[PDB]
Amino acid sequence: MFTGSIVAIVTPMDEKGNVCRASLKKLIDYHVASGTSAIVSVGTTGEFATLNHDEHADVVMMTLDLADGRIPVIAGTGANATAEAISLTQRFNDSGIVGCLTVTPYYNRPSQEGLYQHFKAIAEHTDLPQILYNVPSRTGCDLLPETVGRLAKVKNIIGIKEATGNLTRVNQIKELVSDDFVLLSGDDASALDFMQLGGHGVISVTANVAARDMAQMCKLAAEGHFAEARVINQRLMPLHNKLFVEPNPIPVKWACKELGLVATDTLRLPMTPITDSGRETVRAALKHAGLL
Amino acid sequence: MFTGSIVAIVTPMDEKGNVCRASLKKLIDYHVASGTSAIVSVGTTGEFATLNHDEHADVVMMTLDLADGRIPVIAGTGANATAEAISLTQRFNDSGIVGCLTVTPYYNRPSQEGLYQHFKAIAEHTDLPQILYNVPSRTGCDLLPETVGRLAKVKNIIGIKEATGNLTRVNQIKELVSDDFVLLSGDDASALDFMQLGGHGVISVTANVAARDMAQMCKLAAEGHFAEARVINQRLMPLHNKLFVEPNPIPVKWACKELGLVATDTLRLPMTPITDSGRETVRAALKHAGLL
Amino acid sequence: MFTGSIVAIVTPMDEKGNVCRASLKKLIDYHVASGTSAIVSVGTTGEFATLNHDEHADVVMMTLDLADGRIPVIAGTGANATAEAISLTQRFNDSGIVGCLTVTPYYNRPSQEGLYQHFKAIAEHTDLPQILYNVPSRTGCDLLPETVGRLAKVKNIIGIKEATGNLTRVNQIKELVSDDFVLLSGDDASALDFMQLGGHGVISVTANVAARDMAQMCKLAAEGHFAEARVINQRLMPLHNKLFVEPNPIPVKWACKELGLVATDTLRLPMTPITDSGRETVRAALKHAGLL
Amino acid sequence: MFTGSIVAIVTPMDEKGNVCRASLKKLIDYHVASGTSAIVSVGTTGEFATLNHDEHADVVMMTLDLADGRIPVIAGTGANATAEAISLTQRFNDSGIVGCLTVTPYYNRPSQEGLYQHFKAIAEHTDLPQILYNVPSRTGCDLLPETVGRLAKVKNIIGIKEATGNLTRVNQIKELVSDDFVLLSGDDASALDFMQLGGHGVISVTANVAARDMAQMCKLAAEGHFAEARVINQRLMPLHNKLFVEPNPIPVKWACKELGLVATDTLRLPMTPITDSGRETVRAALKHAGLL
Ligand SMILES: [K+]
Ligand SMILES: [K+]
Ligand SMILES: [K+]
Ligand SMILES: [K+]
Ligand SMILES: [K+]
Ligand SMILES: [K+]
Ligand SMILES: [K+]
Ligand SMILES: [K+]
Repeated sequence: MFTGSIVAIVTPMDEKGNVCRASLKKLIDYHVASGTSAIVSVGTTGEFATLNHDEHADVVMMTLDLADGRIPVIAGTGANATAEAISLTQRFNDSGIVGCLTVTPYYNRPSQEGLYQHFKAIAEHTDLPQILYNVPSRTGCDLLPETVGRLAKVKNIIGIKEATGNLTRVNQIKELVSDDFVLLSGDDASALDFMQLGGHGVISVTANVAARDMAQMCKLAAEGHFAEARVINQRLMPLHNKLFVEPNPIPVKWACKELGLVATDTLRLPMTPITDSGRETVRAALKHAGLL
Repeated sequence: MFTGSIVAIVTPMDEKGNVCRASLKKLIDYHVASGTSAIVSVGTTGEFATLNHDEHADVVMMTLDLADGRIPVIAGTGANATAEAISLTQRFNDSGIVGCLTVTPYYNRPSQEGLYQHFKAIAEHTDLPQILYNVPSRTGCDLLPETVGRLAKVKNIIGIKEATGNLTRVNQIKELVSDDFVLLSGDDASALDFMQLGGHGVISVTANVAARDMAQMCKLAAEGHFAEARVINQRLMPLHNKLFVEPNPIPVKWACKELGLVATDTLRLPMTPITDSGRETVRAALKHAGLL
Repeated sequence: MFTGSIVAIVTPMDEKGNVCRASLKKLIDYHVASGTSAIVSVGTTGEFATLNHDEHADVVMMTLDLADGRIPVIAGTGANATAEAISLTQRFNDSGIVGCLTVTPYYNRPSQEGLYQHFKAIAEHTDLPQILYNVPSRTGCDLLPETVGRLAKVKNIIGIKEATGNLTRVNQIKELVSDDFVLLSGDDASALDFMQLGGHGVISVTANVAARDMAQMCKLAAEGHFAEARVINQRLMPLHNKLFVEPNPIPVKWACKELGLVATDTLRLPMTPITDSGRETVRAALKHAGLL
Repeated sequence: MFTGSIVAIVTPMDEKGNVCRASLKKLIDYHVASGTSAIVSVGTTGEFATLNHDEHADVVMMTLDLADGRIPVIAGTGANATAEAISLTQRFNDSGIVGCLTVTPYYNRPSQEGLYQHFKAIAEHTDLPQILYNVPSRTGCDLLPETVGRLAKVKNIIGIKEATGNLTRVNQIKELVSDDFVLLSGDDASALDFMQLGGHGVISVTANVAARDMAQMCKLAAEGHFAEARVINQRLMPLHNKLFVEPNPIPVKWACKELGLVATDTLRLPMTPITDSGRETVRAALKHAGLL
């Protein structure tokens, strides 16, 4: 599944920074019960940056095992070296994942042609559906609509997670791709607007703690019921913003702890513990959403 | 050690994308003959993004072996996970390098507290001198002067490569740190200005192909001869700019090949070969500098 | 009328820079025949910057005389001194204009409270409907949704021309104002998207040369027929962009000349004649729109 | 004439918003006693935006009368219509001012060719020396070094007030103009850096309230005594920043009133009175500078 509310799930950790299977189970069960469409395993919110490839693969496999066929899993598989992205992708071939979420190379700032070659090469070497991921604020590059157009002609490049927050991208991309290419927001605060313009869903941070409301908002949006969806979005908007009051996923992990969904809010350096002021801000946003 | 013209050396490759020892030897000999002060091995221009940690270490070690004590070698040791940066640094402990160039975490956009903890932890696991490296256009994060001041209190944090191109940073940082903290430009086009404001040298892309001119410029700067230095700077300014006409190190590799310094201009994906228009632009800049 | 396609009309000039009544007549007749909703007289596109208040008033009065009740006229009345905006507004009281388009103060960068006091004072001293105008790229300030909310409580502040091109503003403003407050795009390239998100129309540059297609696009949008509207927008998109290839209204005045709607393309300094390359670009966009 | 510490003097007002002659006299006497090099009358800090051309001229003439030959006076003469800038400049021909400070057109965002024609036309209608003024945050346009070079060829275009805060501009401009073209900072916080790179002085906001310190800083800079100058700069740095805590000249007027230099801190809308929090911030900065 690549439409609706898709959660970019936290990778819950014990006090030593290792994956907590009991906490992950509790989250997966929460998502299955709350109508979430799919789980993105080891995306940005899942601390792809600080897991090594072996730990990253373990978390994906654990998520698949725990999901037990009840909800589709999409693995984060991006890298800034095209060889490394190919290598990682191969680890998930025949794993049970339904697709891959593959970020534009970060740090090395490739040209558009470089992005086109990168993603084309990755797609060539798997049969799994690829979802492109553009997030210039993190990577230093910006995958532009014209290049997305070129890449959407590759059979298994099936959609994009567009995280610029620049809503003009929706119809710039739509007009260059086929009707079956999936356009997904990667920016919770602008995601309803993104769907109202023609987007098909959201890969969401907020969904980690407001799964049912996100699932209903996206269904209403898909049906055209934008005023109804906006009521929900209004209750969630402080959370959409304040989950970024300190770097993601610091706030959302604390929120998950506060609700009891995970045992600890531990992250890996260079992510640090939430500040007291951030705890107060996040708490207030949770209460506005009706979650506490 | 850490003053004058420091080259961020290319990692020359064969056609297969692996290090070319004969080319590396030719470059290192060139920098020795030219008066380059030190070599940064596997920085940004050295393709740190696309070498694995083993390959990266092999290049550092080969570069030290070839330098043969004639020219000091600083290793790139950055990582966006603190654990990984500690592991990489540890590879070089007792190696012969004279210090490490450690970039702020990329992609995960840590807070200033996170940057402080990251670099403090790395410094605690080594005796080698650490040069911080701030390059927000690539990383998505900006190590601010206040935090540089905080880190400068750690015994073996001894300088910064400041690649914002924001010259106000020179005296902001200088006022918060001791007189022996080293300020180095990471932006060739502004570097002479940077030294004019108080900085101590440059970690340079341009020095790959204009080593003698860069070293002469920097010597003139250190002696307070800015007008003489500026004549050299004006001859090099088109190269300083046009070596970024396409993403670094695509142009500077091509230029090295054109000058006979390396055997091939091969890079690793997602870096792609220079375009015809790029060749013509860089060619013109080399001509303007008197190098061709 | 404050919904649909509203043209920010050129102020056509003879070779001496004085208003050409014959050309203005021809444009007004064109707009009446083409279904344009209203005319904004002496907006940005009408060279408000370079007419003095007397010439500005003359152009508004001439436009009203020529319109002859067949199409509503809205006057540009903004200023960067609140006294001057009040003064100008008074000149149009009982003129026959239906409302005023009042830009945020430019150059002096007032606070939000300063904008609130400015516009509140202007509204206080007229009975005419006021349309706020936010265009940060020109003015150096940005009238934020929270302040728009406060101002919409003033009886005769009835809407906003939102020219940031930042589409998140539509629903940020909508949720703070009553259902009868008019949200109008001031950015042609994003205007259909702006209407799709809840906007009511556009105050348009493109409409000066594509009046019928703009009028139909906005009607289709108002009816919810966005796919049909987008077909039109696709044919117009090169014009939406290339009418800004050189500073507005340089391109649109040349376009109006080329179509025969005005006798000369003259502007006032510091606007200069269109370049040959700009003529070629604009011509190509006109042909894409089917206008030549 | 055009070196050292030049004050962009406030236009002190009574409670009605009209010039206060007794206050203006007190300020001018202060600048004479302090060693200020020249006074810019009705620049940005002087509320050029909210004075009409008659009122503006009255203030310039009163300032010259009060200066009584003791201190040179430069008039603000900018306008965003070329005709209006020529008319304003003509008011001062044969007045006794020593030159004009002429800002790039604001709001209408002319091209570089337009900027060239604007300033060339203004220069042709006067014998007075012209200082260009670039302040893109306020105007929406950026007079680039190449164009400054082109204009510097006009006999009576003799310098620039560079208020970008982009210190690379100093040597970019200096390389394109003659040795006697004057480079002045328009950004107090970077001005000492600006002089360190080659600039000749500053047109300052801070000098309204720290005149003696500013003049001493600038003298030390001209003599090459940067470290001594920097101690003064460090004492003033909070004022350099916090005089923009609210929009200029709201804080600097308040500060003048607090110091007994002016009778009232009144400004014209859309500038509003300083907030309580602003008073506390500016108070603290004045204390840090040793002025209170
Ligand atoms: K990593
Ligand atoms: K395939
Ligand atoms: K496809
Ligand atoms: K230290
Ligand atoms: K004007
Ligand atoms: K009223
Ligand atoms: K109202
Ligand atoms: K000159």
